[PDB]
Amino acid sequence: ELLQRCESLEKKTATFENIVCVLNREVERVAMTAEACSRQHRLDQDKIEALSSKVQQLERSI
Amino acid sequence: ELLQRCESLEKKTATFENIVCVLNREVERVAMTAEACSRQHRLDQDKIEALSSKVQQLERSI
Amino acid sequence: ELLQRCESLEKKTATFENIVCVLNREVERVAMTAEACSRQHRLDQDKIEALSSKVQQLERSI
Repeated sequence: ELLQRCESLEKKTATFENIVCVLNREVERVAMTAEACSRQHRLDQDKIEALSSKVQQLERSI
Repeated sequence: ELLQRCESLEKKTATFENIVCVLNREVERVAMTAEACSRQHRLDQDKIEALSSKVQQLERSI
Repeated sequence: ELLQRCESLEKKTATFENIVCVLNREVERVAMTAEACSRQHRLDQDKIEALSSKVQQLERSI
């Protein structure tokens, strides 16, 4: 049993080196896309307020 | 003690695999949520621009 | 054999779990982040709809 039970544990642990390399790669990339939206949400929240202050004057002068 | 240490590893090894399968599906899922966000800003990247000049036009006309 | 072969398995898996546990933390931080950057994309959607109708008026006047 043992020699077989460690041989399939070390075979399984061999596979995990690249499983974890993948999982990390994946998350790195999702830490990126979600970093972008957090920046592009401030680009759509400030430029949307700034033109709100503009129409506020255009309709005021009418 | 070797049999126990071996048992402890098969254990700790199977919890680890599941943990990664959960993490992987959860990433698959987040990447989706970040791609829907990119599919939301595209409509604004447009909407913002369209009203960025339409107000500039109603600003020159005055 | 089993002598070192088991301590080396003890070390490779100890390592791999801290890895998964740090990656784990990062997935949750990102998922929570990308829920908010998305939650707030609906209100941003409301806010830019409110202004899309004012112009429809300003362009009607002029």
